[PDB]
Amino acid sequence: LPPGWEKAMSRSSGRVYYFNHITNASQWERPSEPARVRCSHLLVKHSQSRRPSSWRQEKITRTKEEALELINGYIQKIKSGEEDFESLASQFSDCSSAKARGDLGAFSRGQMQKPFEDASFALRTGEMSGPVFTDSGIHIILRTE
Ligand SMILES: O=C(O)c1[nH]c(-c2ccccc2)nc1C(=O)N1CCOCC1
Repeated sequence: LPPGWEKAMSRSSGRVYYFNHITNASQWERPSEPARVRCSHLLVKHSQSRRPSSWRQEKITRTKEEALELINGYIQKIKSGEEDFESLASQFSDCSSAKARGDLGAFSRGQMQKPFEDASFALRTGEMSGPVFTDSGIHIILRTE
């Protein structure tokens, strides 16, 4: 296994999978570092969010737990193909980058919140993370470059 990835067995099914404790990604197939990466993300804020407010909603009042149900929905609908990242990010992200289909351009290490950044650098190009928590809210990162 490449570093960060823990083999695990599936609770409900008994299909052995893989889990990245950095990205929070889960995937079935076996898995297998640059100055800059490019990612978009879909942020869902909550009441304990550093800034509990977005373009979507003046005061955010959902709880972290509700934030997480929202994200898990998004993550499922994307994974199944029944929406795409950019579409959902456009309608539903609480970051001002929603209008750019979540996209944030390239950045290197040192620029972001460190969980977003560690999750951002652990993804291969094209991979979406699982829920990633920072002081802003919970994120779905897709590294594009
Ligand atoms: O309102 C926003 O538009 C927002 N967007 C993001 C964000 C977070 C990570 C990467 C790109 C953007 N954080 C925020 C946010 O809450 N901030 C900025 C910092 O975290 C504390 C307050």
